[PDB]
Amino acid sequence: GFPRALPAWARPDYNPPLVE
Repeated sequence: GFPRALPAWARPDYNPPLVE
């Protein structure tokens, strides 16, 4: 983990958008 730039996908409690 770096101090600069923080992704959204970079959160274990957050899942990516999927369509089934």
